[PDB]
Amino acid sequence: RGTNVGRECCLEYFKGAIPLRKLKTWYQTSEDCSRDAIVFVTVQGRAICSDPNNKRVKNAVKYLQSL
Amino acid sequence: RECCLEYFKGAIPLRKLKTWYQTSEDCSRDAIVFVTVQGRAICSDPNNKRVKNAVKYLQSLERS
Repeated sequence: RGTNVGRECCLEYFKGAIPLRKLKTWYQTSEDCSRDAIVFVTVQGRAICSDPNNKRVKNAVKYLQSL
Repeated sequence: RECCLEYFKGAIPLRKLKTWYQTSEDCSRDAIVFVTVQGRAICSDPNNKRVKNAVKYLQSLERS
């Protein structure tokens, strides 16, 4: 509701190859967080903080959206 | 490398929930993170009974 209550922010980005087959969904974190971030959630329930400006991140979002 | 700034307070209707995950590294607060149908995340108290019930709903929805 525009507040920190219940807010998740990405302190730092995951570095490394996005495991494309393991991705289940994604969301974009609050615009009020310091970092702009896309969080991927894997099928096994891992979370991956990612930079929305990155080519490979944008490709992984497009993939998920295509399904 | 994600942080829950503070746990959510209040009810989240089950129909608004899409999925969940839990991280346990420092600053996570070991929070249960609910991803809503509207595409937001609500990080929540893992010891709260309502939070537990929502995760149980989501798990049961998956496996049927």
